[PDB]
Amino acid sequence: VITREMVEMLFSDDSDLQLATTQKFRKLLSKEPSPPIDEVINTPRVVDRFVEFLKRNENCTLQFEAAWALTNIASGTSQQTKIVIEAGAVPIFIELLNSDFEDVQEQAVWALGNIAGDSSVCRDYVLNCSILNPLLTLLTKSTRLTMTRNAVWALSNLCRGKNPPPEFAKVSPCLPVLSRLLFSSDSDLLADACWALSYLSDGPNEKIQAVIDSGVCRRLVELLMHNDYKVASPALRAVGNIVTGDDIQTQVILNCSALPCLLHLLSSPKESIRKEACWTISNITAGNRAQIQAVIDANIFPVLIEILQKAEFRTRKEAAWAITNATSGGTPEQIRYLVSLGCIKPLCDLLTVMDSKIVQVALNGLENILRLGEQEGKRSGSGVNPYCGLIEEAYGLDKIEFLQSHENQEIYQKAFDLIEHYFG
Repeated sequence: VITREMVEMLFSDDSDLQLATTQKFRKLLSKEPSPPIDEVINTPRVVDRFVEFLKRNENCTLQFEAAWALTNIASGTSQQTKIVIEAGAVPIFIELLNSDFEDVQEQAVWALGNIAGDSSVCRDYVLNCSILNPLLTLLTKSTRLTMTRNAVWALSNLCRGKNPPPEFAKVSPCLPVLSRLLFSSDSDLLADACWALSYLSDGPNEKIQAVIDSGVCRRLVELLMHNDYKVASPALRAVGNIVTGDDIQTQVILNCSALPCLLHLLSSPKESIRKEACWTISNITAGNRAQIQAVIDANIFPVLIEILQKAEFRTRKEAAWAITNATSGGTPEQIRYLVSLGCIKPLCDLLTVMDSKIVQVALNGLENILRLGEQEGKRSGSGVNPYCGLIEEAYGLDKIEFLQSHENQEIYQKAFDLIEHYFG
């Protein structure tokens, strides 16, 4: 507990007792798992007193201890970080980034990171205090690995968030620094940078173009094969987000030789990586016919069909999305190739699952295949849809019929349309 002597000494006038009491507060606040944050911040003027000590540029130890206590306070709930923010500490921490004491600089970086990572509200508060430029200047002139780690972590926190997202113009001046950071060897640095890039690349294609222009694609594709999962996972997220852009932006990643790496990742021992790789490939196959041809020539679709009929439902949903996108924008010959691999049966087997989204994707895929079957039957003049009999051999016709009683309107309206147009 905080003693009445502690409070009296914190507000004393002798720097010695001030430092001793601030150190006592910091040590109590650094206690886990239940720090006494509420008791401290509920003591009136104590947080204000720490923020006042932050301005004691003559005492390096008092500055450092007060900054550390405020960091511990900011490591709690949002309402406990609000007290640090409302005391006016963010502008002081951003000016302490240029302190002559390296300890104070690192502690201020850690505090601003904690504050920025509490919520999107605190993130935008810190950004609107003009932190990016001082932070980027400190990150380029750092002589401590731990300080660079903390600074990159705080930068990532400044870039994270989608509800709401940060104003891109306030976080995009950092994309040059992250591109250079991707060339380091520290796994923590690479991981935080990849997370920042994954969030900066999640959005409209203009943000993706900004990320591409920084020249990060080759390095991210290389990091896809990183041994440390904490680095490969965010890198795969970033690549998958990038391949959601137009066909040129996706072609950049494809030219970074990403399809072979994605193929290897499809055989990962972790279902999360397999799901994310399937999702990336589905974004790719949603592109033009050249990128679908690239996925074909990469020998990826056989593995996707295996996944479609053996993996977990979360991964099979993405594999089905990949196959269906391929059938949607592919040529008759490419879809003939997909059918020759035996995709109709694993797609029909998914019409009986509880996830209505998987059912809808499978239905759309079968619909595309049947549409091209009808077109080819027209060209032949025989009226023979060659792929109708294949859906019959899969015992999928009665599955489509059963889907007319589904609760989802999209599914049961799509099930009636198929039976009416193709199965007459």
